[PDB]
Amino acid sequence: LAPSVVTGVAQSSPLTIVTNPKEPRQPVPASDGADYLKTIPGFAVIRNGGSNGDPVLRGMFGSRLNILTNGGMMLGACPNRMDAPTSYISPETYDKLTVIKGPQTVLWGPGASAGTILFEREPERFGELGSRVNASLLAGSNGRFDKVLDAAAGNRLGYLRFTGNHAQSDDYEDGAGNTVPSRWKKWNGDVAVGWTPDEDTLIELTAGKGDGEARYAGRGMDGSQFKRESLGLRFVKSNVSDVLEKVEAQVYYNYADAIMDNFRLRTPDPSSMMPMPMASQVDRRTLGGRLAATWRWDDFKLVTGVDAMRNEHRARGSKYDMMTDYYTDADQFPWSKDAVFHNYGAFGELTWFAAERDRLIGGLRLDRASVKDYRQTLKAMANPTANDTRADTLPSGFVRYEHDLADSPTTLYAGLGHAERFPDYWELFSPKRGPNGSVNAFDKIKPEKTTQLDFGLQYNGDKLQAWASGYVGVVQDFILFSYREGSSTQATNVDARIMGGELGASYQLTGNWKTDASLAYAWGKNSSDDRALPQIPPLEARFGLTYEEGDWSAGSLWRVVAPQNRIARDQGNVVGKDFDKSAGFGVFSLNGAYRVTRNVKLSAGVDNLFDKDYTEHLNKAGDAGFGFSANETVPEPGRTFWTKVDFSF
Ligand SMILES: [Ag+]
Ligand SMILES: [Ag+]
Ligand SMILES: [Ag+]
Repeated sequence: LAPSVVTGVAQSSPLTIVTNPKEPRQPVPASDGADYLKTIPGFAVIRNGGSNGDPVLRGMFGSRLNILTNGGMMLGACPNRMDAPTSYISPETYDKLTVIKGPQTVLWGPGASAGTILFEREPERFGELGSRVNASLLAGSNGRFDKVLDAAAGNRLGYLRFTGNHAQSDDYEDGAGNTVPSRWKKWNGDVAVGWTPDEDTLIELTAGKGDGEARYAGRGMDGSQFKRESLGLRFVKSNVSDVLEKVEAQVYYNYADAIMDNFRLRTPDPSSMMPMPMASQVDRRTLGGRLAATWRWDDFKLVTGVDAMRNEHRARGSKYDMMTDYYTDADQFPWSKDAVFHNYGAFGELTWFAAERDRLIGGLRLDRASVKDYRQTLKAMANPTANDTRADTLPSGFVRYEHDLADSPTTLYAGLGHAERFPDYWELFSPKRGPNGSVNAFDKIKPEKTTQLDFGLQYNGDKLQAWASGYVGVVQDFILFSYREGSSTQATNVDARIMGGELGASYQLTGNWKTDASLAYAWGKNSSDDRALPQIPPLEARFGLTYEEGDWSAGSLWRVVAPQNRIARDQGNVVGKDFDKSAGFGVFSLNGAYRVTRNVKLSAGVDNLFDKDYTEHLNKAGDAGFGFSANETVPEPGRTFWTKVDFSF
């Protein structure tokens, strides 16, 4: 009882955060997966415009994070990651978002250096014949309007479930009265049919579509289409044997189909190097499965399984004859395939419940990765590695020990983990140069190998609930983009050390008054060049205060961010580079929520009450074609008002 808005999420069990994405969140998320991570300490976000941020976890970017949707993986097709994996995820339409920090699981795919992230839906539990609806409407500054409907009907034997949404916002303004190019629009409709013959069985087919557009204050091109499309089939059988607790089988298909241009939103910058109307279409076809058995007997729990994943990428672009001024749009030429990846793996995880206060946990997986370059030419010139292939075999695993204190309600844990990761599409194809003496990046960029120590504690008290997690680790053959002036990238392997932590606490002062706080630090050194790693988000703290009283509640929130002076100029990732140290800043916010009926909640909020003008260290450099000076990064929104209503029947 007693509703409120989510300003931070605490680490509830060791290494693991779990939150329900359907709750409101204090700086309102732009209906995008990265934004539902801001409220989890350790996550920072590279802003591209109004939405579609690239999420960074403990300084770690890109495929270093496994983002899953119903156990399945979905990748975008932009060579500059305009349509990052989270670009396609509306959390509101899911039922559970869960994060495991570190390389401390092997059940959910390969090369999870930084952490894995699992957006899930749960299958309906229908006894009688019956229905449930639940839905939300939101309304904010700058045209921000969102609709979300999730409904289902069924009985003991089966169910049908529709979930969908539509969301949009106009260009927002920063704290200096500047309209930031940041229009965006999204929608999504997925259905799920489920068959449950007995309670020990469940089969479930699911399909869905989504589209979206989004203007990008970074970039220099905009996203006029981000088509997504998904199939899925999952099998779950409980209590086969007395030791065979459950079997899981799961297949997934995920197609992405993006269109970027410089004329469907914005006008071609006449002084740029794209003064001509231009577009480029791109798509990514991902197919994959997973099969896993959970054995429980005596004091142990073994979870063996295998998984596989294939994915394919193609592109095609417009042409402009500038003496007819004729424009042949990119849908007239044929798709050129340029890359196919494969991966198969096997994994197990064993947990020993020694005594009732000690847990030992171990896991390994073996992954066989491979990739073939299909580019017959380059940007035209010859591609010296056309139709070439490569592969590798990448063992990864971990151990974690967790002890429960005798008296206080405290858990301690320490864990050691190794994770190897094959280069992703962007590390291999998107850079214009490889390492020195290499022909291109594809030929020589080495798989990245991470070894890291995690530890921390949980205090699950009465009035005081605290947690902390730290990490120290090294990174062999870290993959690192280096920028030279058009402007050109080079990908290299370097060695790195990393160190950091997160901690937080929430104290229930009196029966009405609650306060909480959080701290997030990351740190990275490039050992190869003796210098700092780029794109590391500075130290930040969050303070919350909350009054609750029966049916209603009111909140305040302080975000305070230190400056980042550890930077590597003209180095970074496929998306962005460092150039200047960042300023610190404070942002303050208010919120309230009210339970009208058993079925209708209300909430509202002011974000950035004092209309602070600020930008974040990780945000992209703004485009010269809009009013952006050299290297000036895209600013965060100024003051924004939002109200939101939540139904459930
Ligand atoms: Ag693009
Ligand atoms: Ag051009
Ligand atoms: Ag362009």
